[PDB]
Amino acid sequence: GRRKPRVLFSQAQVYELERRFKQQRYLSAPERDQLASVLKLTSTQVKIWFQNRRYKS
Amino acid sequence: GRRKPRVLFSQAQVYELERRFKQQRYLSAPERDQLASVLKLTSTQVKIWFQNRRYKSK
DNA sequence: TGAAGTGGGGGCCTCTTGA
DNA sequence: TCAAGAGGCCCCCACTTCA
Ligand SMILES: [Mg+2]
Repeated sequence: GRRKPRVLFSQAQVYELERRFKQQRYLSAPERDQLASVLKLTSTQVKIWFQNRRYKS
Repeated sequence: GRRKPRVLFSQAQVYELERRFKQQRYLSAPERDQLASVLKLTSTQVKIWFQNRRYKSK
């Protein structure tokens, strides 16, 4: 049936995620929530981005 | 069918567990493994004892 | 009695998918 | 492409269960 499409993170969102990754490979529960607010993404999305980022690297 | 029995912890083991609990309500994996080794219990039993002790503390 | 089971949070890691 | 699915394994709290 119809399903929700994956939406790519913008250049700005990716830049900030990367900028933060350069300072911390792992984020605590509070930090994820905060960054998710700054990026306008969900806590989970930030959590998974870091997870895939640690894996990719 | 027959299933493994629940074995109680000795007075000495519980005494040491209650001693550590008065020092820390929670333990890290290294702390849980070192205590398990000392008491002759697995790390899961220790983990589960602190979990239960906390619930009962409520 | 009281350690252990059930089940519902989250989490990290690892590999793979497919609009 | 690349965020997300999903198996494998961990810690926590609530609330029982029954040798
Ligand atoms: Mg796409």
